[PDB]
Amino acid sequence: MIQRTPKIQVYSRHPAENGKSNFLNCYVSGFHPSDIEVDLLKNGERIEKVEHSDLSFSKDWSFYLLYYTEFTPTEKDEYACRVNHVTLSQPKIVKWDQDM
Repeated sequence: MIQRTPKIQVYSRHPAENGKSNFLNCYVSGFHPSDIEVDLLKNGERIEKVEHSDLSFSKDWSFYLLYYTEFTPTEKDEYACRVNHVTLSQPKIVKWDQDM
């Protein structure tokens, strides 16, 4: 068996074809086993609607998740990723830095 803790990155992107659109992204990478729970949060509450969730693997024992959706941030709001995995004894919460 092998188990690997995911790396978690949270960041925002505008598609170059429509620069007015802003997306909040969470790249959850290099994890094993594949079983996992991943949420975006706004001021601590779960965002129910996330339009994209794209899973892949490299080696048979290494998975990658891109989880992202359109959003309209303000300076007041705090956004975060919340990840549960068997390698994590407590849910891991990674805050979005608004400059990223």
